[PDB]
Amino acid sequence: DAFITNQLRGAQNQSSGLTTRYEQMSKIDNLLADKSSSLSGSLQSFFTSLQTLVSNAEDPAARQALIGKAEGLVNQFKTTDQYLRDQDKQVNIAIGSSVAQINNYAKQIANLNDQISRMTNDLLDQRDQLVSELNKIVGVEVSVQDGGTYNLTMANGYTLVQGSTARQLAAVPSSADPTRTTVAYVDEAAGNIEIPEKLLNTGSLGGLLTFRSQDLDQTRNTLGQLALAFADAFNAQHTKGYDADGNKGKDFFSIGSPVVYSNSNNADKTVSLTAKVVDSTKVQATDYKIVFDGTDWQVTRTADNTTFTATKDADGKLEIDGLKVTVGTGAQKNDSFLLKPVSNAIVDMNVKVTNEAEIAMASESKLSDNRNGQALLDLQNSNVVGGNKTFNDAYATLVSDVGNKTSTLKTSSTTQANVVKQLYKQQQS
Repeated sequence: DAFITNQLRGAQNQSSGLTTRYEQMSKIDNLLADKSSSLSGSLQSFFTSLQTLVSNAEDPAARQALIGKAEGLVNQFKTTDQYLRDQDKQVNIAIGSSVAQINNYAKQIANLNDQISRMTNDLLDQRDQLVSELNKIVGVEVSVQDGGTYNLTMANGYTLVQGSTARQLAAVPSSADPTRTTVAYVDEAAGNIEIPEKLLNTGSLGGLLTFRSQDLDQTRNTLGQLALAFADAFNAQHTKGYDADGNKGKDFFSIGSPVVYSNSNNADKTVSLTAKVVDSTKVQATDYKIVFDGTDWQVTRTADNTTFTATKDADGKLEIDGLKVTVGTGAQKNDSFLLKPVSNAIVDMNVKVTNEAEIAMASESKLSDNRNGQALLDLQNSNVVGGNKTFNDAYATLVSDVGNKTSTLKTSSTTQANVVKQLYKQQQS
């Protein structure tokens, strides 16, 4: 029977995690499966309108339609990204709610431990039920002391319940990222001690953490990379053309720039890094943990965990996947920084060419010629996203990848939920 309860608890914990991640991932899936919004469609519409234009580069109506489609493309990028941003905010709130529930359960369990210790059937049951509900949120190991009192210990060793004593966790901004809520344990003297997420990868809390870092962040970076690569390559080409009044074409799109967060554990909080894109086709869909080891800068890509020592250019700027990172002065050993090259790409994206006449369809100044227009339409068949995918290939793959990860989690979660029901039955009888 003891073994039975344990196995059941283990399975509920696993199930809570899978189910949470499946649920959150299904939101990303549904957002992307909708063809009535697909960036593939907004992109095709943009390119179709562009092909229409390439045929009669002089037609102001066709020029104006292109602008309309450029606006819709950017608006579709922004709509999708903002939904992902709203989901991130919900994850952060859910983390806080999880911590509050955990704290609550822990105090309840400690008080029950106390009541029980004084009598020493229903209190034993009430405690067991509370323990199982807590273990659904975050994994805890039960141990019992003489007198029959329960200890509840987390994977990192934090004693959430020590007989009559309950301890608490706290939802706090992560040290690496001020916009990110994470979890800490509470030391009486030192305050909040952050727990690395890898140690909270159990239960619904672990499902939220895993979804955010492995699914949500990556979706946002892949979408961001696409918008960036598209914006920069279209702009680069547009500016080599000449508009209807014979003037040099200008940047057609605005795009958000890289952002870098200085770890709050750093020696001097005023030390910052900045990053700028210098080759959009080498920009990756990842963030970067960059650590100054006293001599060199060690970089770890969040997307694939690959690492490397950064080389510096003549100016002493770090050279990272199509970016240059300015470090300045003040860096101490073990100082850490989180570079996000594309996460704000979309929120600051906009159409700069408002005037139908300002579209640069010509290769030569009129001072008809649709050569540059054809160069822009050819971008559709070019591998400018990460150096190896076209715009269409990059979105399609994201859609596909999310869809597949979703279906798989659906299977795992249904299976695990069934395991829970089967074990519970075998327990009741």
